[PDB]
Amino acid sequence: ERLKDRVALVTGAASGIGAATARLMAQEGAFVVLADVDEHAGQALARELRDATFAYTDVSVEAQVAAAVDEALRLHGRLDCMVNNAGFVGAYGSILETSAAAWHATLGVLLDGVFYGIKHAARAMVKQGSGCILSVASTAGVMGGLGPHAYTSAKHAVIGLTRSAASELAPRGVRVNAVAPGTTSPLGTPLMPQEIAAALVYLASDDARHVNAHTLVVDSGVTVAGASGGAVFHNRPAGFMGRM
Amino acid sequence: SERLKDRVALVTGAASGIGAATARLMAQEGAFVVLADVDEHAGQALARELRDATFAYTDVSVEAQVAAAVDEALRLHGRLDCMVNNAGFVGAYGSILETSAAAWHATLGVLLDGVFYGIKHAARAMVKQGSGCILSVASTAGVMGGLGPHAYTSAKHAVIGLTRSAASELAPRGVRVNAVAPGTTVTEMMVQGRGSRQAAIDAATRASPLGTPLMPQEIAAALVYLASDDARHVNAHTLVVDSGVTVAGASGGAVFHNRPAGFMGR
Repeated sequence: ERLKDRVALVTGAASGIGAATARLMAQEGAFVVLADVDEHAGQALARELRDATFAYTDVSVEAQVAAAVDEALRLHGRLDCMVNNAGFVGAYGSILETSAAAWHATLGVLLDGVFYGIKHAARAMVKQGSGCILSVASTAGVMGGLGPHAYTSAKHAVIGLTRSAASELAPRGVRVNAVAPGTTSPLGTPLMPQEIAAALVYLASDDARHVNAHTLVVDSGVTVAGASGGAVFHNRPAGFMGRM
Repeated sequence: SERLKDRVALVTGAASGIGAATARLMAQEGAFVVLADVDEHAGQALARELRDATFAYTDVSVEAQVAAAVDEALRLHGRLDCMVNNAGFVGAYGSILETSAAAWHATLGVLLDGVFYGIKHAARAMVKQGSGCILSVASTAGVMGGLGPHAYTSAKHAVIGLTRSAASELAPRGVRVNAVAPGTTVTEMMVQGRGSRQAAIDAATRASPLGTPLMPQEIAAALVYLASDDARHVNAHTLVVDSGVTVAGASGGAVFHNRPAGFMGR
């Protein structure tokens, strides 16, 4: 029970990483406000979890993000943890043919939603003098070639906004961090949404009170330690090239 | 054209590969070049080829020899403007389970200790001048794992850290410290012999997302850029020359971009 009586708001909570995070935070003792556009699935999960409630929220619409934060405050009087999460990809294909409309629609969810979430959650938290704002980015936020163009730009932007927001909010007592799931392994076993949930709970816990502006990467080491490419150097009888 | 006119450069590993290409280009850009290497025949031959170049036998794993090469540059030319810590050297490879301490230490002696000695002694000459540029040839293996052997990768990461650390001391003294990170292939590392030149060109071709091979002259040009007055506010930087592999993926890893443009989601 690492989040006993904490109040968490999780966006995109009706499926994937968002649902796994709502479940795990509830299991860890939090009061969870589930925000999503899937009303039927969102309500079903709210019924399943103890003391959770659902709030229809399209994170591309600032007023709805503000209203979700406000509803969390109306129900519980405080907000301890904000999770900016979306199970969404958006525009794909060649940069030569990506329309401005597809570009803007993608950034509206993947970037504006994070900005609105940080803005309005921070408004609630700076009054408390405490709080944790967490965004589900992606390894496409740390390097290219791992996702579509708009996806990769938005996710890099989310890491930049995470770091920038942390620099304003840290002296106010508020931490801002991101988790970067892989686009999924060198370890041979599949990455599950529950593991991303567990990374978010770690970051929200008091254990992580000095983890700030950090991007916690969960990708089996692909972005910094490609295991296939290493084999030509490592998977060999130990030897020495050159003069001893 | 002549971006290093009458500047004095000391280039280690100068008798071949990147070091030789750098010595040639810096001489062409008007610099007085001291060529440092343990290959006497190749080193002396290159010194005879280049105008105003001289050879100075230098094993960079031995601090005293690095210091003596700097002193030789000062004795001959009265100043040192640019130091290039370069080694055409790989060392230990294969499984970490059976990598000996001796192989570990031999590798780091060349690839890391040699850079420390070069920064230390070049900086001693340069802080007196109030100017100078210290450059180290690292590698993409200094920026991430999976691109070279274990000792190589650790040493090259350490070189980038020492580059940044030294820059934080030496910047207010007027001395810049930077690194270049060429891409490499295992063929260039492993393949030696009489056809080794073309094998490395082939390997570099298939490895580049741009489809063309990285040549030593291009790293020489990156180093000359960093030593030039154009780069006087480029400091502690790692200039990566790898066709984008470390930050945009290996060749063929992003064919999904060529799918017909579409939109998925709400």
